[PDB]
Amino acid sequence: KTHVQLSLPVLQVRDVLVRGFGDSVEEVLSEARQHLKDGTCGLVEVEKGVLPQLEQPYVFIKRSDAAPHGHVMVELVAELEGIQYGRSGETLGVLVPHVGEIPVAYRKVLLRK
Repeated sequence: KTHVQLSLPVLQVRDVLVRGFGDSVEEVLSEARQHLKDGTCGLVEVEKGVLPQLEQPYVFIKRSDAAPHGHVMVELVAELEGIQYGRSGETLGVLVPHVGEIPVAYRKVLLRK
């Protein structure tokens, strides 16, 4: 399927144990997509002081359209030293590995895969 319904655990930035997906734009997008498929991906909501506490390159989920079955359609955009790879809508949050942190909420998304 071109899209997959996912429910992403929303993590507090200070709980996150693995603060990024890797060392290059291509690796982080690769790893983000693998963790999304494997159900091992968390979401951190972006506010003042969040991104400097995580590791670049960043992987964002961004709104790709204006929401089937409660799931916002999203796509992945990476960022490294202020340059984004991808073009999409509003940021819903930054993706990180999930390694058993307790979430505060779930974010229902329809991921363009």
